Amino acid sequence: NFMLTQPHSVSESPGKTVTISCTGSSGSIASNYVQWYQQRPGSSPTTVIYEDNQRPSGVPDRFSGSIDSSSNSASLTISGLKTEDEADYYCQSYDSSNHVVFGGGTKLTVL
Repeated sequence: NFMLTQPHSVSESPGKTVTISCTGSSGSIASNYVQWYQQRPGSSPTTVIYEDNQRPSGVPDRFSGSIDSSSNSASLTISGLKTEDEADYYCQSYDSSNHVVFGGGTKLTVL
């Protein structure tokens, strides 16, 4: 079996940071690359980070993905949060068979 576990819903006030933790149910989340996605209302999904190692040049650098082999979970650190964040987040991972995987997702609500 291979799946990810994240928060059902979370909120954060402006000025503060946003933390997205995605737990892997199977093996170390560091044995595979992890990607991040965001789903804005009425809009389509967009990749925020890639291979948890960096992000495409030109995309804002207010996001940061991190992988914890020890804790067997992933944790992204975001800076300068704003309503432009109010949206649904998505996590993805790869299995040994090099197969893309998806997580439950997370609803970020900004007030």
